Amino acid sequence: HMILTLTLNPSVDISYPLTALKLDDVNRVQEVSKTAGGKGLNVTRVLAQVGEPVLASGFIGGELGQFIAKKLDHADIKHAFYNIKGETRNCIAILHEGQQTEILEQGPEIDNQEAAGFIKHFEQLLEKVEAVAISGSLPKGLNQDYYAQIIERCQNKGVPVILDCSGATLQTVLENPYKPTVIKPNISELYQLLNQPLDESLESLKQAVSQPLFEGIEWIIVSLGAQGAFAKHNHTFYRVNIPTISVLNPVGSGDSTVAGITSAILNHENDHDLLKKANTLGMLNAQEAQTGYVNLNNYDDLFNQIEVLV
Amino acid sequence: PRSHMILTLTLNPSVDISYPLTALKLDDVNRVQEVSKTAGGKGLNVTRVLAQVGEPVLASGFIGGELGQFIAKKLDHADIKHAFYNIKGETRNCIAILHEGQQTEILEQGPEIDNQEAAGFIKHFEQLLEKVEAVAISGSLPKGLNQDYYAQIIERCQNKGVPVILDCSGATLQTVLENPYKPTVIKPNISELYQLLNQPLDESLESLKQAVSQPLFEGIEWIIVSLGAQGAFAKHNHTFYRVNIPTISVLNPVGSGDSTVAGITSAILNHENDHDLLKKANTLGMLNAQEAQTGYVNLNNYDDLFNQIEVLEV
Ligand SMILES: Nc1ncnc2c1ncn2[C@@H]1O[C@H](COP(=O)(O)OP(=O)(O)O)[C@@H](O)[C@H]1O
Repeated sequence: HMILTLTLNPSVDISYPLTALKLDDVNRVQEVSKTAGGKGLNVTRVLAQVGEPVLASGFIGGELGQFIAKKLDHADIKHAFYNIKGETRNCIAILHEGQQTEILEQGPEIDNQEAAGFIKHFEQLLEKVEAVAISGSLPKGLNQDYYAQIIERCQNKGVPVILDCSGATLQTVLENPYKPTVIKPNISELYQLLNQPLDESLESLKQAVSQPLFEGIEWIIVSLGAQGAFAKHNHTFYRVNIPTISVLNPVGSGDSTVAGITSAILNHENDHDLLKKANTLGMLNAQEAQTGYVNLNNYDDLFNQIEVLV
Repeated sequence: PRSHMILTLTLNPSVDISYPLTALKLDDVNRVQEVSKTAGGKGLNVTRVLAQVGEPVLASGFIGGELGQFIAKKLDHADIKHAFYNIKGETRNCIAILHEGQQTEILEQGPEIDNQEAAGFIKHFEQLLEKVEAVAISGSLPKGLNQDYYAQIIERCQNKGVPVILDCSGATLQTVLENPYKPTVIKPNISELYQLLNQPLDESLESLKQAVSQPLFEGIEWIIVSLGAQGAFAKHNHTFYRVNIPTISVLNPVGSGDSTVAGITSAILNHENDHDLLKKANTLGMLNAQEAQTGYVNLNNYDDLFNQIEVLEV
């Protein structure tokens, strides 16, 4: 009874809230938040906050790999990373006057031995857990079919997969025969996959998620950010209506949403409860300055204002 | 060998991350492939230049955490000897975004040094003093240190007859200047020189002479004032020098202060005469400004620049 989170390209994420960003000048900051991040470790930390059994895996290397291990050790978060010869990356987010300016490093190249070695390691971890949450970019050096390989292994074992990626990486999965249990493209990402103009009408959205691309995927949950979410569970369509709140920092909120989904999947919660938990954790995060952080003293209050109807 | 060696001090080093972007897209995601992460801090630039010119050098200061380990690893790879005092706090990052001709920097305040660490480094420093003949001190004090910390360090050097080359600015500099234990060399540039005095920038020889001889700068053997492209103006004891310099093509002048410090410290260590010291200092500053890298020097061009510089007693 446990969740496996997979972060093949984890990151030491650094957040810089500035009063104003001065280009071509010096910007001074005091205390700064440096977290075990990349999408998958944001998921991990939120699942740990809620209290569910979670084990983090993926690739780490170098001094920044030790920094991530350390941050997890301090919160009592279990991990079984595969150690690589390369170096774990940084990513930066500059928060300034309403703007959110991010710089994402490519990350380390994984070699043939590490890539094959990790698959074997993953097979052992799969034995254990009852759900896998896969987040983010495939790191450089892995073959394009790497996630399809992982999901095939999950399917062979009957372990549901929540898949949080986008663009080419998700496209590759959707075209392969081994399907994740849940996918989560926002409206912008959804129509990008279709090579089609973005349209927020209801009939255009049902048409969008029923398109051949998403065949055999049980849950398709479409992030509409502050406007809420639109979701399909098998043949049933939902509109998730959410309240207005005061957003401090929205980064990592898609990941907080993944934490909620995966928690509901593990515990076999009903359609309404899954969708509410998901959007609730996504909201809590956007209200915290820290990314991948949730104030559970406010969970009940928000959850109660969410309406799931379409 | 078993004391002919320079000690550099970097009390607040950084792991500097450099992001060269095509453009920086604000309020959007920017992907970078070629990130460069280096062991940074003014004192480490000094150390690196000294290593290039081939002077015996040891680096010290404070380091901590995984980022402190990164710094030591970088210096090990470069074969630069170091004896940092280890702290519990974590060494900071600094960010440089290079985009569309711009250099946008984010500078972290960094760790706080506790009382035990502050006292520990001082004891450590007293031991290092036994095997060096010059100390180059660069940069501001980290958080948590008494404002008197550089004066404490300079007192220890004075007690051993070890000359100090001091490269800091503003209130950090002024605190040293107001204390009785003096550095051997300071190098405020012409704008800093008059701000320190609370005067307007008067670039006349008579004003320079007067400014440099104010009681704020009493007891300091060498005051070397950079005038940017025009060269330098200096006082040694009671003698004044003008250093005139060739016009050259500038790539990147960042780190040129650090290079001239390396030059000054090398010259002090070797007891070079006044002309040779000022020419070495300014040449290294010039060689760095010719380079895209920061704190980097092409010694193949050294002889050619050096021979052009004129030093005039004025
Ligand atoms: N500004 C906001 N106001 C209210 N809720 C938000 C806001 N931003 C995110 N959320 C919550 O988080 C969920 C995921 O948001 P999303 O924009 O996909 O995350 P990200 O910003 O990481 O892409 C949303 O469904 C919503 O419930």
